[PDB]
Amino acid sequence: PEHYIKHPLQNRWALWFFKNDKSKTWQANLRLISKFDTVEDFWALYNHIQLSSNLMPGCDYSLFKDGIEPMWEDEKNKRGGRWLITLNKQQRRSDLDRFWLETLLCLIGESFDDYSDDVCGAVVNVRAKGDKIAIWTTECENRDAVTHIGRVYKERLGLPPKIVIGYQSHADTATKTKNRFVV
Repeated sequence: PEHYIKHPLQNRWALWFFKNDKSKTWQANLRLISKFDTVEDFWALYNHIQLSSNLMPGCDYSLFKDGIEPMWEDEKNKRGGRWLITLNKQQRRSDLDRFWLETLLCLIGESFDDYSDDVCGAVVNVRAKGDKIAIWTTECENRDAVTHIGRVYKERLGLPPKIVIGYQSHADTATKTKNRFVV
């Protein structure tokens, strides 16, 4: 079977695209692109789509587990939060696409050991002020899951100890205690 079978992933994933258009509400600008659940179909989709550094400002990619929409209001996002990476304009050139790819692999490869089930998905926001990459988890009060996801994520990106990243609750973000956790 190793010669002809695709390699199934532990989860089915959905990639979303956001295009800012002020003619529409925020939710109406969010659209599902396609779904995949094997290694081969992931790479066929990835090689087909623009790199994040090539999207126009105001666009997002979101990769989330099937059945979870990339918004605060989803049942699996209400009580959760995000591990947030902030990139200056220089870092769009040097780190955005490679950090985003590593994030994608952390997701579909379930790199967070027993706490991968706490992972909902990830978002990259391309903006003129500064891009952002985030991993969304399902429970902001789950201290032991969040911290472990934070340490693995940080070392998988190669961020040095001189850098610190923060975890923010969506309830805090949606009301417009900033960082609950830092690693």
